[PDB]
Amino acid sequence: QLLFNKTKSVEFTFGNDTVVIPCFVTNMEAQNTTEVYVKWKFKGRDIYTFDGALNKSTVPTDFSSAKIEVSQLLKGDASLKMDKSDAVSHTGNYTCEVTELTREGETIIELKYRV
Amino acid sequence: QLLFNKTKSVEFTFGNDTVVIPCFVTNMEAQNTTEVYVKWKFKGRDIYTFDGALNKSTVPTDFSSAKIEVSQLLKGDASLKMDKSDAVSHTGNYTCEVTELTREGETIIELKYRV
Ligand SMILES: *[C@@H]1O[C@H](CO)[C@@H](O)[C@H](O)[C@H]1NC(C)=O
Ligand SMILES: *[C@@H]1O[C@H](CO)[C@@H](O)[C@H](O)[C@H]1NC(C)=O
Ligand SMILES: *[C@@H]1O[C@H](CO)[C@@H](O)[C@H](O)[C@H]1NC(C)=O
Ligand SMILES: *[C@@H]1O[C@H](CO)[C@@H](O)[C@H](O)[C@H]1NC(C)=O
Ligand SMILES: *[C@@H]1O[C@H](CO)[C@@H](O)[C@H](O)[C@H]1NC(C)=O
Ligand SMILES: *[C@@H]1O[C@H](CO)[C@@H](O)[C@H](O)[C@H]1NC(C)=O
Ligand SMILES: [Mg+2]
Repeated sequence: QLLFNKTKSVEFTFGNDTVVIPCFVTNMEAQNTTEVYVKWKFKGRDIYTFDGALNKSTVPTDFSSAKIEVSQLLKGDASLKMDKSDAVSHTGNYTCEVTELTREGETIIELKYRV
Repeated sequence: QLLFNKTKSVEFTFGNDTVVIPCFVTNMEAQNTTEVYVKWKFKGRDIYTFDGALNKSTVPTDFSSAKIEVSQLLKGDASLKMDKSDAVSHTGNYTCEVTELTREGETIIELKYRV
């Protein structure tokens, strides 16, 4: 149910020292990163994950420069940054997946009848 | 992770034509009731549920009058209202359970290189 400001593609040349792959959720609700999860995929593997429960990011060695700016996630910006080496060696189709996890709670009230 | 403005118990007398059992979530995030689920339990059974995704409420016949005001739910007010006849036969501990459903989405961007 999260909605995106979509972009078909972006382009870089040998002049780019670094690249940004845009990803913007337009209907974020999370007030804290604790229930946000972000996954970037490339050719069907996870090349970046942010686990908001842990406030930690995991990257594979072949995408060692991949990062998001966690300070922007609550605005719905999940944009992927990386160095040109990683960009050049991984041109093609990227998937940006964002999740806001379930939240629940309960409370107990006793209903009393007085006479 | 949902938090409540709690009340240990609420009293009613013969004068109450209807009864209100308070339930107030203090940290709601949902912007649409389609994402919210409410379950009121009494003695180990579900005596009222609202499935926000379906915009539908279910009650057992022994709580036929039981309801919430859906218009108040995004404020975190999941308070249960019933007739005195349904209340007087069912004194004791009520549990109010509120859930804000997970939300996910994905988008694809091609990173293209230009010579
Ligand atoms: C590469 O650099 C140009 C020059 O500013 C910029 O417009 C473009 O967005 C960059 N490409 C990417 C994919 O970051
Ligand atoms: C990326 O996806 C598009 C279709 O969405 C496809 O036409 C294109 O060939 C893909 N790019 C690569 C490098 O496979
Ligand atoms: C019963 O009525 C009184 C006064 O009208 C009110 O203060 C009280 O909250 C009511 N009790 C319930 C359980 O609704
Ligand atoms: C809430 O979300 C649903 C699903 O997108 C939509 O149909 C509905 O119009 C929205 N607004 C209200 C007031 O229910
Ligand atoms: C659920 O019912 C309410 C009636 O107050 C309506 O406003 C809302 O649009 C309905 N939810 C939908 C269509 O998702
Ligand atoms: C409701 O719960 C409390 C637990 O704090 C318990 O002391 C009490 O006996 C329960 N009331 C009824 C009517 O079973
Ligand atoms: Mg949520």
